[PDB]
Amino acid sequence: MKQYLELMQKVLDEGTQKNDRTGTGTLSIFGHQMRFNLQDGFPLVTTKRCHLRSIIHELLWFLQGDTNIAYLHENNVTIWDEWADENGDLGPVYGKQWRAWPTPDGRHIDQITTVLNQLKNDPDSRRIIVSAWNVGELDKMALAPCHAFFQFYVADGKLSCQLYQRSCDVFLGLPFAIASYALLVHMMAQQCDLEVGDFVWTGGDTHLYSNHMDQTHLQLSREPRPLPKLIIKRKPESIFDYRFEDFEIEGYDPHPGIKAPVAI
Amino acid sequence: MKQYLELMQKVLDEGTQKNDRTGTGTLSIFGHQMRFNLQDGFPLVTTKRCHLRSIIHELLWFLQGDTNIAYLHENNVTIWDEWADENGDLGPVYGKQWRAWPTPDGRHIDQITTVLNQLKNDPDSRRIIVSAWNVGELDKMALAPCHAFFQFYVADGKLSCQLYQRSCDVFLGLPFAIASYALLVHMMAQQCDLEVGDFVWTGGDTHLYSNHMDQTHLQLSREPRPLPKLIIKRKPESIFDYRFEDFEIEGYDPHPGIKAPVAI
Repeated sequence: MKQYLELMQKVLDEGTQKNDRTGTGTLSIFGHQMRFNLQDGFPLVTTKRCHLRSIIHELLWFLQGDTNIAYLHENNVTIWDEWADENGDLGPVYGKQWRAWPTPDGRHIDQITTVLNQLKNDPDSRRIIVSAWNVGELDKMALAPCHAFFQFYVADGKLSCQLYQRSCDVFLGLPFAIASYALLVHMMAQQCDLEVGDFVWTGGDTHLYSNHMDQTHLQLSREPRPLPKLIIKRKPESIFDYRFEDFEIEGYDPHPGIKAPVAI
Repeated sequence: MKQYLELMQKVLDEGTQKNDRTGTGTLSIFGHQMRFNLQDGFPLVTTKRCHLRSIIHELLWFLQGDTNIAYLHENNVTIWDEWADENGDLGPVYGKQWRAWPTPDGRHIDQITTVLNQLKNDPDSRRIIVSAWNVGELDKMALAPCHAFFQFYVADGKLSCQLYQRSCDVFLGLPFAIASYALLVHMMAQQCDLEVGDFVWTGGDTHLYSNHMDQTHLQLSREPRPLPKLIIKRKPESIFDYRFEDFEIEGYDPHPGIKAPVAI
């Protein structure tokens, strides 16, 4: 993608040296915003081949309020194994906070149902937010939420969504964050009979790890290909009723995969 | 200011018509980011005269964990009177959430002390956030937080801060939001022996109320004046020990005040 390759160059040209939590160096810029009109095509990176199946299985896990690695494992998805303990528990991360924010008075708040109720009944709200940054439970979480917070917006039957991402690995982590949330705008939109608007990504500490320089330099050598088209085959009874088989990406012809290694 | 007048023009040229909660019309854009290098001068609007004393008395009230209008009233500040009930209670708004986020297990978390401890002891953290968007207490708040969330960042001894503002009235409310947080970056910085970096403002629903058109058009007629300089006379024992008398703005020569009326 263009907005994305523009950011990569930016972290290289403008980024300061800064360190990882007692680890690797980074080139760090703070605060950046990109916009994706989702009507122009689905924002899956074409400059390295990304695989959507992990993304999908992860989102449907989140919407189930699920926080144990069992679902992912039953479908060979291994992207949260690192964080899990022996029992597969990740603590009260995303899925638990999206579907059951614990109140001090004993309730569990379903932020995803609230959000659909708002988009359906009060589409002009400025409060259509869902949040994962619960300060009360940050000590129990496997890691603190990267995609801390997001907000929905409705103007002219188009639904947009802004995500704030407190920490971003531009190389590995950002193609995945964009495809995951952009998918959710499409599912949300379908459920509310709204057209898709814009995905706006806003980040805090946006970085490139020092040992991904070669791989970035290679990705910047590639001209972006046309964005693919996301088709959803079925209209489920609700947002908690979508299946992996429901989505297909048409016309995705990326350049090859690039791997990027991490220190331990 | 320039970044600001650029936004005003933008909401006028690009904004869609949208409505207020059962009220006035707005010209609405979604998602915008401006940057202020605080080393270049304090970001107080020079195109309409803004008065800093309300701003200051409000910030020091927030840092006391205080949520009742009594402090403000003892100093003639009347900007939260609208929202207060008979007893002067505003509910668990900003001050209560900054200094005593209630956990489900009975604790009250001081996000402002956490943040100083992080800037002092782990300045390279990507988690230096304080948040007012507690989902559990949104039903009790006089209104839901506009300045929902903010994050601190440290690179080269410069402290920066990004604020996310979910809803923005560009004319009335935005000069005040910038001066209030920018002041806090300076106090924070002083407490941690750090230089001031950048204030990055990010907004969600950014708007101009329909009946402020004349007044916007007048503000856009003015060339911006040089930014003033904020001097803090004293170095308190802690962030909860600053006084109104501690600040002075040097060299502020604004154009005249513009009033902007609101419907009820």
